[PDB]
Amino acid sequence: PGNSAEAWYNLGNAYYKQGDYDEAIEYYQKALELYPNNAEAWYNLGNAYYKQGDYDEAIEYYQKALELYPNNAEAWYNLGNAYYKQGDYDEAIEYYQKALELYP
Amino acid sequence: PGNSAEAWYNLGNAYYKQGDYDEAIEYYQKALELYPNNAEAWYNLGNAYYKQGDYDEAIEYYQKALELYPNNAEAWYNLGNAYYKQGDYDEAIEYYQKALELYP
Repeated sequence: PGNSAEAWYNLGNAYYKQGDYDEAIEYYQKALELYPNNAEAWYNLGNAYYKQGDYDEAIEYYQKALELYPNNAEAWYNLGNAYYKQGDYDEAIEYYQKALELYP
Repeated sequence: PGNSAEAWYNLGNAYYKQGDYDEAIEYYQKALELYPNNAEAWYNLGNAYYKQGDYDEAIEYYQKALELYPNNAEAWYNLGNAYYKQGDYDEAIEYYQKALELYP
């Protein structure tokens, strides 16, 4: 359409910035259909789900992001945050500590 | 003797690096006697106590460090660690989150 994975990813980001999380998700998913290994699309998808209060979904996507890009301190942080928002303090701490050991 | 707060602080650091925590503490304390507001001496004193397993002492010193130098992300982190090592997960998380919001 629609042949650059980056373009759909950029559009996801612009909707996300505007607070239109539903739209952002559909674009990120299109980026990932073209390019399933796009760690940055998995990550921002996680963020979009997090912002909606769907912490289970965010966790699953963050996990995929981190499998492909394990030096993303910010994603470790947000993974920690997602567990924190579920009341899983043990896991929040584990991932906060991982985020903090990647700095700088 | 012994008139540069920095010199005593540097010596504290060299002992600390060598694993001689007892000695490191005595030097940091001398730095602080000259210069009670030395945030970096309070901080590394905390570290020295932490390394000995005296987490209460480390916390108290980290607190002083952070009152004087609140943008020290690393000190927030180690404060979190000190509470973590005491099993106070609520406080560990609070300070981990503060450390992580100071990055970068």
